[PDB]
Amino acid sequence: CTGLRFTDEQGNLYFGRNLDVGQDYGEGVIITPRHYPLPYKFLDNTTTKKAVIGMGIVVDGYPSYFDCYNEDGLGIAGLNFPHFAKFSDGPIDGKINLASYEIMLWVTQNFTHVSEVKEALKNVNLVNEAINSSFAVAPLHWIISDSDEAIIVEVSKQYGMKVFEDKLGVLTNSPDFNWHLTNLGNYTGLNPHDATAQSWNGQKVAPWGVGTGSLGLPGDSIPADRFVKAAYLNANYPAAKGEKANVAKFFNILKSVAMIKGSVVNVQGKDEYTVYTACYSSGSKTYYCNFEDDFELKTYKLDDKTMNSTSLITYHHHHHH
Amino acid sequence: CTGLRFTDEQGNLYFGRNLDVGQDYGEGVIITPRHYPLPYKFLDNTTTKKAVIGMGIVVDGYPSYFDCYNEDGLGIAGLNFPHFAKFSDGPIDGKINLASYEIMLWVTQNFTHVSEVKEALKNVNLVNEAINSSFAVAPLHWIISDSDEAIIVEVSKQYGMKVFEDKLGVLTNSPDFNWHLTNLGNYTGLNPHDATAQSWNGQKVAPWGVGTGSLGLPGDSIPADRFVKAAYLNANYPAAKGEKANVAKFFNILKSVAMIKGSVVNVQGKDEYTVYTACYSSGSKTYYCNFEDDFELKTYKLDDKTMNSTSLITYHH
Amino acid sequence: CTGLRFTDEQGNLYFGRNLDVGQDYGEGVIITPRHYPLPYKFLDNTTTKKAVIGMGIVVDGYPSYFDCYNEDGLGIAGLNFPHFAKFSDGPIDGKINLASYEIMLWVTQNFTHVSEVKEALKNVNLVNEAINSSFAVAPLHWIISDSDEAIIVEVSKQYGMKVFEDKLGVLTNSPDFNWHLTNLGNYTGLNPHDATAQSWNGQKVAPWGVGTGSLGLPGDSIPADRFVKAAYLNANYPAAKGEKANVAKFFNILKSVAMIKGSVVNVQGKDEYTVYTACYSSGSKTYYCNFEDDFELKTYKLDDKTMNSTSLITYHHHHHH
Amino acid sequence: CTGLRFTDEQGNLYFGRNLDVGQDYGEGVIITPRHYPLPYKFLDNTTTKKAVIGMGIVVDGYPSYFDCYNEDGLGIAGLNFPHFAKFSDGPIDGKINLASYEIMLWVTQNFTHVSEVKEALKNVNLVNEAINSSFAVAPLHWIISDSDEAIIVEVSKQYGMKVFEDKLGVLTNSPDFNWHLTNLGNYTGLNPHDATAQSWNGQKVAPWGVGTGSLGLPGDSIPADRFVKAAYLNANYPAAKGEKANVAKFFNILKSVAMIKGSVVNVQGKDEYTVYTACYSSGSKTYYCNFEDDFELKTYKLDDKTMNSTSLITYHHHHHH
Repeated sequence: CTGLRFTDEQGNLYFGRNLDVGQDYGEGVIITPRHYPLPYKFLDNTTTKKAVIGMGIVVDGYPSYFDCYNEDGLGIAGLNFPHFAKFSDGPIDGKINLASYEIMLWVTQNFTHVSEVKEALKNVNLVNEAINSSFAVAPLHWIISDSDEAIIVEVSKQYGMKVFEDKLGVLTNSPDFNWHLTNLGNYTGLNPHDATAQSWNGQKVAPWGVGTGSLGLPGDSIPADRFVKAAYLNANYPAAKGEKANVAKFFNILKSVAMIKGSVVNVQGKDEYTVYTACYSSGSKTYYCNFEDDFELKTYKLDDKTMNSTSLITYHHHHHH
Repeated sequence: CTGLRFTDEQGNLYFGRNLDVGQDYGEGVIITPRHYPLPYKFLDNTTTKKAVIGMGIVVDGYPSYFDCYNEDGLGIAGLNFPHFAKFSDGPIDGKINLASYEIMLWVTQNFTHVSEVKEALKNVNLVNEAINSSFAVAPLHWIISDSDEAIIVEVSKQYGMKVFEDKLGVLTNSPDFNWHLTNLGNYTGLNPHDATAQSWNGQKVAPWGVGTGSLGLPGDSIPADRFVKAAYLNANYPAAKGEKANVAKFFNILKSVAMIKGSVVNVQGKDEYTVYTACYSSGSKTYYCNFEDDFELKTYKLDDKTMNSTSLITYHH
Repeated sequence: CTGLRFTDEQGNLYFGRNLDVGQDYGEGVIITPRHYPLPYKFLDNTTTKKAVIGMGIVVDGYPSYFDCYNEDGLGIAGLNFPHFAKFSDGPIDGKINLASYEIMLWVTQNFTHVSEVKEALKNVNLVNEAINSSFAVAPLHWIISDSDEAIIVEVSKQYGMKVFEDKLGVLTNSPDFNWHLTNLGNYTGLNPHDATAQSWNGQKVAPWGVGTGSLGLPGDSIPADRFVKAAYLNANYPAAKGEKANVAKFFNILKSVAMIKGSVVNVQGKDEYTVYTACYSSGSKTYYCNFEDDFELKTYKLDDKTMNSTSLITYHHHHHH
Repeated sequence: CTGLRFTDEQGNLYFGRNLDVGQDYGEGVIITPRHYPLPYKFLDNTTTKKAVIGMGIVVDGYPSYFDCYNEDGLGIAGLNFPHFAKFSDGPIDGKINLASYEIMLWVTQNFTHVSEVKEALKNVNLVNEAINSSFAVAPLHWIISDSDEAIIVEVSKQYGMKVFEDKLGVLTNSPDFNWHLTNLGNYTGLNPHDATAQSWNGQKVAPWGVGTGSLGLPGDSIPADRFVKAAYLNANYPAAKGEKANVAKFFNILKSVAMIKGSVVNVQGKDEYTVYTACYSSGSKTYYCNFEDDFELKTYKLDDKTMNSTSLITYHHHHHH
């Protein structure tokens, strides 16, 4: 997975992710409206206060999101974090206890600013509890963003719960976020500016085409390598103006770091690849997506009809693997 | 630039390119209909016999294509080939003489199969002659493809005119095609299969996520590096079924190797990037494209109306 | 800097380092004998109880070692750890307080086994105090080894004092040791075994020469990259038999990862390069070394004459930069 | 294999190679004296015009060199060139015909300057014939150097006989020399100067250590990769003064690009590695070498006693594999 966020000069947020998986989930766009039942495994049951859009599955009427965004412009994406994610065996008294899947709606229902999320997370404990006994707990970490800032949330055996500022605007997979941030110092030799003709011991040596300054940028799908490239692209991509250009910029970056079908075969023998790329535009309350086998940009919107539905609105399910 | 071609299991061709440039050409989709006037600098002027679609600019009523495709499913893309491309100073008696820009319509107007093109090229001489005094001659090389095979055409000071089979289905920029083919042998260590946990002197070392077998795959935009990655992705992407899935596969590969705005600044100080990605589907006669600043997939079609137009038709972006 | 240790099948230790620097030190081999004055900033002054050999400089009769090894087979090398090393502003009551430079002789004078060092370090505090006001405090971390095991010692603002088992046998420079260990998982695609001929879409693609399995092994001098390469070479270098073959194996690995003069210019404008490579062989009590401008392998030995000297034995000083 | 040549400011040549192989040869230093029998397959037999030193084997009194250097300062090294090298089926009328193994002594016996070698090579034909029927024909290419210049000689099925100027001072293995020269343009992003602290989307990103400018320099043993690295190191290594410093500079570069034992296993299951590194110093008429299992720098010299011997002079044979 790769998560990405950035804004335009007007404070409009473009935020979303590639989902990179090696099996089917039947994922689809879900709109969760206001006043919808919101049970919790450890907290009091309540109802939704905000409409939410994103991609996920529905289990017994509960929308379990891979990534989702509220009508106020605050979103969250859960990305794979294997060999690292570790949640508590049971709830911890005194904490706000959430089964790990519940963080998606807890963040998007209760807050409009990442600043509020950061403060509340100081007393949150994530529990190794699945939606029901027929599912396994997904090893995930999260990127959360509004138009002002983004944070990363990781819970591990090594470090416990950590919350990091994410000025880079990106996230991938394992290992932990500080490891990846530290890794960027090893790529400071990257330069967008092309090299020029040189003399190596008197032998003329000159570029054959543009791009020579980024020698060493990795193009494989190892999470550390996609992190470096996504951070580098986001750091150097100029500001875009308008909805079309910012959505395009977003898909340009995420499609650059997509995991391409056939290029990764896991130890189980299955293809791992980017099954979808999705972008939420806070300015237009529109969720854009395309899929590995259908490149058409589909759009889904939070509006006065969808936000006030009495039922979940579910769209066509995408199948693969 | 990156050119790409592949077919499905039913013989439908998907063929197109990224255009990676550092200036605006004011390009758009041009449909050249049948019976349109077609001048030649060194041949008898004539008219088009086949309709053609693609991306380019119109210069004094001449459609100058970056890449274009005829109604019979034969196409050609011209990609930058600096420090290498060299064409004749003037026409050479006894040869079919073409100004280099004229190869685009010469190929798409006179042939339906690459086999015919390969034979006719044996007596073609490309000439260093611009469309008019107001334009420079573009240093280009070409990929030409139908549903059966693709060829690469390069004319260089170093090697003269060369025509290669292109089983890999890809082309980028300089150096020459044989140089790139030879480079692939240095990347035989790439493997789509993930690595497994290991012991380094007793220290457990294990992957943190998937993708470990492709360690060393380059992700920068140097032409040699886009060539390796595009070739590797095309070699390992399984067959796709149907128009939607094949167009998506095509765009998945080309967007992976796109040159991203802001990540390349040339020595003249300008950003170089993938301004558009375009795919021609021979089976639907449809040219798909999106642009750096508009990701929506746009479609333009050779149909009985557009193919029989009395005008050039252009669609702007 | 790159530190390296390994043993043969008879328990003989080969341990040493490349010193990679950008300024002159006039360094040379120093034998510190038994019964030599040993002052401490925060402990009772004493005398040496064990003879030590290594490379260093002499400051008012105090031998300050870059790396050193005692007559009982226990050694330590201090390697640069910039942007990370952090020692306490002053001594801490109740701790064994050592100015950071004092760890070299504290370790080699008081112990013969790493197991003892590990236990004693539980109550050690390293202080940011130079040998005198005319010297800066070097930001260092250390590898310590006997014939049974090696440890890494790092003290940082990020993590405080950490002591790691170093099964890999290597150490370089920043960042911290756990970061480098974690980085190795990103290089699991490396394989000593050569690739074979392949078909890419029907195009024959075959190796042009041997070595194809290690595609992606980095050859620059960034510390993370030398760590990966040194760890990989040591992991795959077979056992060697006898003194000459083990010393050669050692120099083969370290010279492979040397920082080559002219290839690195630091931001202060100075060339940084491997000024020397050195190996202590515990089995022969011999320190082997060569230098960037003199490749001859020189030997210096702890014996009954040198170990019982009344004076420091200082061999020729090596000037550079 | 990697070949390297450079000079000091006084016109003294340092020229030699790493021998990287996957089988035993029992190689050793051989001095071929003046007036020694010199048979040719396709030319009249003669005697040696001058003394030569280098590394090789002796076959029925014929010294067959991996690399060799005459007393007048001209040398040649034969390096593996598989999948390319192709010599003629039998001699060709009107040419100076040499079995490919005969070029080593043909060049070093008949010439002092590369300019004269190049002119003579215009009528030379290399023949696919072994020293006797018990040996295969080695698929070699050659680097030839004096103090003024170096050339590469390649005879391939792809290109026929080609002679290239070698300002870079290096040679490795396949593919052909022009391919490698062309490859260097793809590495123009390399810069000895370290990067500086940067801001990636407002996130401070700074080097952890020196060497960041050479991001992307490959460290594996694929021939193209050793060629890039060897060329880059030679291009940037400053001038050295005197015999010791220049010999050290030479060994520093070649040991940096050595093929390390255990890190390359060929498809036949055998280790490929640098069995020796050797350097001829024209100014001292001395051949320096060390070996994978004996790092001592040994010296062998062309002098009044060795150049005038009535018999071939051989030194100890080095076995491996």
